[PDB]
Amino acid sequence: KVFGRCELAAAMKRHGLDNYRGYSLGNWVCAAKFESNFNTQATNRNTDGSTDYGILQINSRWWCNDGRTPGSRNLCNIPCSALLSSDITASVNCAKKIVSDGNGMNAWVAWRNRCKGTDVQAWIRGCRL
Ligand code: NA
Repeated sequence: KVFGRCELAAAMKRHGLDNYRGYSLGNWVCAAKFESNFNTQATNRNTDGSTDYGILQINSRWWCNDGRTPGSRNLCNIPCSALLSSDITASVNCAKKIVSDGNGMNAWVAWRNRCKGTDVQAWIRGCRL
């Protein structure tokens, strides 16, 4: 599923991401825009052989099981395929564990490089929330 901007903001708010660990909703929408262009089916292969999945490009190295990432963990206790669902529950619940890991949203290199320090509230401008 490719979300609309405000559609995804509303889904992320309903799933409790707005100000989760102090990160306003615009931060999460911004991160999803640059990770996946709001496409739940986005996948990307990393140099190390791990794969990133879903709207927030969650990595198989630590967070999900894909059966093809040697020596990896599954700390969200999910198949990586659940992160591709039209239902964002699995991506949101796993993102809450990641952002709680110590480095906040710096876990998402695209958030650090494209969202951090910017006017992220622009991403939820105009939305009914
Ligand atoms: Na894994």
